[PDB]
Order: sequence, then structure tokens, then C-alpha cells
Amino acid sequence: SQIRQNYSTEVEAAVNRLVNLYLRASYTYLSLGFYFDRDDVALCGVAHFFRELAEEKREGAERLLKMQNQRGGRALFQDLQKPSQDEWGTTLDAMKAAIVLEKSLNQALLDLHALGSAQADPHLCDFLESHFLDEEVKLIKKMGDHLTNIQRLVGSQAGLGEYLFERLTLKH
Amino acid sequence: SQIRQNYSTEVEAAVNRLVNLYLRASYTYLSLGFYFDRDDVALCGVAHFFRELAEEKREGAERLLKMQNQRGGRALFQDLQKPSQDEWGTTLDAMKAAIVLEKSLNQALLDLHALGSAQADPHLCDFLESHFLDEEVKLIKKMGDHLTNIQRLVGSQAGLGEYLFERLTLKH
Amino acid sequence: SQIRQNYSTEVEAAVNRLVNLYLRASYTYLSLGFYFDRDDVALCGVAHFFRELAEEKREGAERLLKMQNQRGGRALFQDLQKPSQDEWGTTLDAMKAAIVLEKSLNQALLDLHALGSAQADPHLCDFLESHFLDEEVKLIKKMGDHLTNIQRLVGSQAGLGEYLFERLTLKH
Amino acid sequence: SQIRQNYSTEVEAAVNRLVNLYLRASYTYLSLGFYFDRDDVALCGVAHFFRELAEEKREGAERLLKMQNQRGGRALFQDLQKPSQDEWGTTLDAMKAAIVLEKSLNQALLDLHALGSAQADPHLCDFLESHFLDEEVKLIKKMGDHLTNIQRLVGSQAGLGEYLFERLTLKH
Amino acid sequence: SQIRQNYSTEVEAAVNRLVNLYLRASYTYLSLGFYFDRDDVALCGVAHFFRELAEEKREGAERLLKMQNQRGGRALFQDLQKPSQDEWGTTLDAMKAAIVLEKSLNQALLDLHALGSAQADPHLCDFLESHFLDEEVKLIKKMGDHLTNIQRLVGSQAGLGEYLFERLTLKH
Ligand SMILES: [Pd+2]
Ligand SMILES: [Pd+2]
Ligand SMILES: [Pd+2]
Ligand SMILES: [Pd+2]
Ligand SMILES: [Pd+2]
Ligand SMILES: [Pd+2]
Ligand SMILES: [Pd+2]
Ligand SMILES: [Pd+2]
Ligand SMILES: [Pd+2]
Ligand SMILES: [Pd+2]
Repeated sequence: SQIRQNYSTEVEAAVNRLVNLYLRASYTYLSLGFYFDRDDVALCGVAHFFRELAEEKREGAERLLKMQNQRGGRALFQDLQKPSQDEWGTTLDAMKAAIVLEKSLNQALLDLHALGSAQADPHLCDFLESHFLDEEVKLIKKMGDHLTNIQRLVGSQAGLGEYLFERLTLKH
Repeated sequence: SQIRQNYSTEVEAAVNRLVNLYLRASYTYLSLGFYFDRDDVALCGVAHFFRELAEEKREGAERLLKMQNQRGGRALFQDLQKPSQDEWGTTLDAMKAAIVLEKSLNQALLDLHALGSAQADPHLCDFLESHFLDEEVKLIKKMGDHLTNIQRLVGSQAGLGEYLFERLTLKH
Repeated sequence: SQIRQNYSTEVEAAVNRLVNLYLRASYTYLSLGFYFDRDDVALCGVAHFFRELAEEKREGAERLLKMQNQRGGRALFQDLQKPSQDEWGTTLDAMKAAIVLEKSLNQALLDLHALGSAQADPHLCDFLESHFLDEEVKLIKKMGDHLTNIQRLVGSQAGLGEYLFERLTLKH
Repeated sequence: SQIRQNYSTEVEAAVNRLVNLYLRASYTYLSLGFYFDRDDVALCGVAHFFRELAEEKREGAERLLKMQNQRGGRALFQDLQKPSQDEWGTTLDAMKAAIVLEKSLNQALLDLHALGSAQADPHLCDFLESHFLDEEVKLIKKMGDHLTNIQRLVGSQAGLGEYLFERLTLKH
Repeated sequence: SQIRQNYSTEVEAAVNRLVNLYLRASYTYLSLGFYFDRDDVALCGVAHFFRELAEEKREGAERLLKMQNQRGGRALFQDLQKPSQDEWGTTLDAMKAAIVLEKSLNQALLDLHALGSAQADPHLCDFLESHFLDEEVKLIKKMGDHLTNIQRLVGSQAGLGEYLFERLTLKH
């Protein structure tokens, strides 16, 4: 290094883990994105929603890696586990799986902020705030909104509701 | 001629047949296009979808004919059989008939490419690639997507789903 | 006069009657237009569709009156009977009543053309062609298209279909 | 239907026949268009002249089909016979065959107008006037002009005249 | 090298030969181009037609050489034989010699594609397709068209036809 200052080995390690988490989340969204582009699923707006998220999670991993280098920490990459599912069911199933995924990332961010606080590392605490914490809260709110609307559309005709939600809410 | 080189009589004949196939497909789509413009059918977006395809298949026949002349082959036209139906039923029925039609054209293209390969005619093989093969794959994918969405909309209220699909997917 | 030439008293009288018919049709559409603007009916697109027709039928009467003066005939106005209904029921009911109304105007136009032919009055025959006959055919076709779509939307949930048709077909 | 008014079964049938005629004429011009693009014929302006006509005749069939639906008639398609020739000889031969073809279409239009008159169908009579009758007269006049100029160029050197006509009159 | 992969010595050698062929063809067209600029020949459009081809064949050799380096093959240049003639006779003679030349290049391209296929070298097969095969087919078609028109103009007055072709087809 030569630059490292007030940056604990504990935070460095947690940041590398959080990179793996974000990359895993990107991979999961990549899978979701292609599943909804299958000719037997064919929900364009849902596919684009998840493809967009795959890109956001990748960008989050890259921002963490840049920060790791800015602090004099060292990136360490691990094997990326495949997503939990090969097929993702309905839009409802997928949005449920998405909120749980996001909740898990948010909790990892909270655990890291807690560690930053315990380690008296305010640069970390700020970094997470501006790039990650508020973004997660806004995203989880949106998914909750979507889940509520998906659920109101289930009714007795599930196909009709799945079509209308994709057409009228997720418009490409 | 004076220009013909490496262009077998077998390929020349197959190209003339494929022209007839494409023209037949154009005629079929012309019929479909007008059927959905009937006052007792009246699905504007479906009519435009098939009218657009009638034009594409005609253009495909014309490109084959131009290629036939470029190679020194001779166009031979045959009687064009009328479409298989006078009335085409629902949007679902029509999209089903469309995919089968496209599959039959795609298989004719594949048979011709195979013949090109057996005849060692790379100009042919390339021509088909760029103008026909990838276009068919994209088109069949789209029709599969449409079929999936049509089918999800059938539910218990078929009229409602047929209206919504035309309004929200085929928007003119 | 001083200008009247080849213009029979029979045609002059029929033209005055046709003016009354067109004005009556305008009045009927005026009533329809306001009925769909009632707070307990409230179908904006349907209201605008009929208001637009009230204006078209008025313009048709004015064109006939201008022609009457161009030929040296004399406008004679009669009492305008009120519309056949005070309340018009559903969009379906109204579109049914509209097509019958239009059919009755079209038949009056046909009867007048027949009279023009019997009276050897080609200026009349042409006038009706360009301003009235083709317009009626296009309009009746459109109403037939609408009726078909309204009817497909009735299903088991009439309110839903009436709302969707107004929102998605009659968009203001 | 629900819209059909003053539209006889005789006219409906004649319109379907006239569609077949126009489509046949389009096919004939398509054949002519490609024949003049053969490397051993190679008269660019003549090819474009006939290709342009193939498109015009197709558009004429489509306008008739649209009108058939506007009146509440039902399109019925028949097998399209191949053109009368596989090879078309000289520009002269082709222009001679073109005028006869056009004369045959014009006579079909005249027969249909006569039927419209006998059936007291002024909408038909007008439709044919504006879209077909005057167009045929202008086109036949042009072909007559071309035939006269082709014939003056035959002389003792037929190749020279055929080249000059294509270069100087049919300029692409 | 360090980059060479799936690139046989047989293909490398054939590519070097094809470079020599293309350069020879450029030289031949250079000779043709200047012959038609002689004060006692003086056919401007014919000169420009061949000068343009000299440049195209040179560009083809350069594209092959670039590809040879892209694959890790090594350019080897050989003595360039002078053209088969010092004087080229009529436009007809020259266009005849041009088509034979082009046919010989096309056959070399076909032989190389065949070799690519036997050597399982798809990058080669594609390269030839896009840059060479379709270009040759279009060019040979054009020369066939020209030959047909030249021949129709010979008549009984060869000078007149040679002048008219240069003026009216090869316009600079
Ligand atoms: Pd999409
Ligand atoms: Pd999309
Ligand atoms: Pd439409
Ligand atoms: Pd439309
Ligand atoms: Pd309104
Ligand atoms: Pd409104
Ligand atoms: Pd051309
Ligand atoms: Pd041209
Ligand atoms: Pd020059
Ligand atoms: Pd010059």
C-alpha cells in the first residue's frame, strides 16, 4: 500500500464479501432477466426490470471495489455461486424473490455500517450512506409497491393480471 | 446467360420453388390482413400485423428473384395456390396458422442451405444467411411471444382478452 | 332566380327534406353527446364521439343548403323534431341507435341520387357522391367496427367492458 | 355484416373477380420486370417500367379489397394463374402484351360499372371512377405513345432502337 | 507469430497466391484504363470504368494482406506478370477480356473457400463471403449486362454503337 489509514482488516474483509454478494445478486437478476424473455414466458417489461437490476448490482460491486482500492485495501474475488433457481415462476414469484434478495443486501450493508461504527471509520460510513443505503430503501419501496399491485391483479384470472401489470406498470 | 458460374440446375430449381412458397405466404397474409378488417371481426392491430407480413414475404420473393438473375439462373413462375382458409377464426387461430406457415418457410430455407452445402455453393449459403435465416428466427420468436400472451389472456372471457391483446400489444 | 337550369322541383323539394333529416340527425347526436357527459354516465370518449357527429351532420345540412342556392333552388325550413329518446342507455345502445340513424340518412341519399338519375341531373349526382355517399360508407363501417368491439367486451362484466372501450378505443 | 346496404351479391362477386384479375396482372408485370433484368436481356429502364406496374396493380387489388370490406362484402381469394409467357421477347413484344393486358382490365372495370348502374349502386360507380377508370385511360395512352416510339425506332437496326428507347425514354 | 490459431499453411499459401492474382488483375485493368485514354481510341467512359476496376482489385489484394497479418500468416510477394495484351481492341473485346478475368478471380475465391471448408477454418470462409464473393457476383452480372448492350449496338455501324454505349451507359 503506502496510503492505508484507519482502514481495518475487518472492514477490508467485509467489503470483499459484500462485493461477492452484489455480484451474486447481479447474476440472479441476469437469470431472472433471461427467464422472462423465454418464448413461453414472454413478459417484456418484467425482463427489462430485472435486466436493469442486474446492471445496478454489478455497478454497486464495482463502486465497492473502487473504494477498496481508494482506501488501500486489496480486492479478493471468490467463486460466484449460481442463482437459487433455474426457472422463476410468475411475476409475483419473481418480485417476492427480488425483495428477499434486496433485503439480504440491505442487511449486509447495515452490518457493514455497524462494523464501520465499531471500527470508528467515518469514511466508510459515509460511503455506504450515499451510494447504497438510500438506494436500497428506494428500491425496496418500489418492489413493495409492485408486489401490492401484482397481488391486487391476481383475482380469479391470473393470466389477465400478469399481462396487465406488465403492460401498464412495467411499460418496457 | 454468359455469367453463370458454380450455380447448379438443382439450386436454380429450388430457388424458383422457394419464390413460389414466399409468394404463397404473402397471399396467405394478404387474406389474413383483410379478414381482420371485416366489420364483424374488426381488430385493427391484428390486420396491420398480417398486412405487414404480406409485404415482407413479397419482398423476400423479389430478393430471391434478383439473386436468381445475379447468378445467371432463370425465373420460372408457377400458379399461386389460394390460401388454406377463407376465414381465419380468432387472433389465436391466426397466430397459430402464422407460426406454422413460418416454420414451413424456415424449413424450406434450411433445405436450400443444405443443398447449397452439398453443391459447394458458398454464395448461396451466404445470401440465405443474411437475408432469410436470421429474419425467420427473429420472426418465429416474436410469434411465439405473441402466442404465449394471447393464450394467457384467454381466461374465461375470450372477447376481453382478444380486445386487450390487440389494443395493448399490437397497437396499430 | 335567373340562374336555375336543369333543376327539377322534385329535386329541390327532396333537398329541403334531406336538410331537415340532417339537422334532425345533428340534434339527435347533440342529445347523445350531452347524455354521455352526465355525472351518472360519465364516458368522456363516447360524449366526444357523438358531439363530433352532431357537428358533421350540421355541416352536411349547410352544404346541401349552399348547393340549393347554387342551383337556384329555395331553402324551406321545417320544424325540427326532438330526438327519439331522452336517455340513451349503454354505449352499445347508443352505437346501435347511431348505425340505424346513419343507415336512414344513407338511404335518403340513395333515394335522392336515384331521383337525380331519373331527372337527368348529373350535377346533383356528382355533388352527392363527393360530399355524402363515400362519407356515409366510411362512417357506417367505423360504427360497425365499434359495435363488434363493444359486443366482444360485454362478457360477464358489462361495466368493465364499457370502461375499457371508452378508454382504449375512443381515447378522447 | 351489420353494415351492408345497397350492395348486391352480383357486385360483391364481380369485385372478388376483379381482385383476381388485378393480382394476375401484378404477377404478369412481376414476370416482365424480372425478364428485362436477365443478363442476356439487360434493359434497365424497361425492367423498372414493368416492376412499377406490378406494384400499381397490386395496390389496385388492395383498394378493391378495402372497398369490399367497407361495403360489408366478403373477400374471397382464388388460385392465381401464372403469366401467359415465361419469356417476353423484345421491348415491343412486351409493350404490346402490356396494352392488351390493360385493355382487358379496363373492359372488366367497364363491365363492373355497367353492373353498378344496373344495380343502382352509385357508391360503386363513383369508387371505380376515381381510383380506376381515369388511371387506366392515362396508362393506356402512355403505352400507346411508347408503342409508337418503339415502332419508329425499329428501322433496319432493331438492337440500336431498343437500346435508344430504353436510354432516352425510359431513363431508369 | 504468437497469435496464429487454426490457420493452416495451405490457406496461408493460397492467400499469398490470391494476392498475386488480384494485383495482376489490377495491373491488367490499369493497362485497359490507359489504352482507352489513347488519342486514337478516346473512349472516356470506358477508360474510367477500367481505371475504377484497377483500384478495386488493388483494394482486394490489400484486404487479403491485412487478413493474412490478422491471422498470423506471412505475406510473400512474387513477380507481377505483365498483362496478356498491350492493345485491347474494341470496347467489346475489352469487356469480354474483363469477364474472363473476373471469372478466373471468382474461381480462385471458390477454390479458397473450398480449402477453408476442408481445413475447418470458418473465419476464412466468412471473410471471403463478405468481402469478395458477393462483390464478384454483382460485378460479373454488371459486365454481362454491358456485354449484352454492347452486342445489341454492333449492328452494321460498329463505330456508332461504340460511341453511343460510352456516352449513354458509361457516362464518365
Ligand atoms: Pd423486451
Ligand atoms: Pd418490448
Ligand atoms: Pd387499422
Ligand atoms: Pd387503427
Ligand atoms: Pd370529455
Ligand atoms: Pd376527457
Ligand atoms: Pd435497373
Ligand atoms: Pd439502372
Ligand atoms: Pd475521361
Ligand atoms: Pd470525360
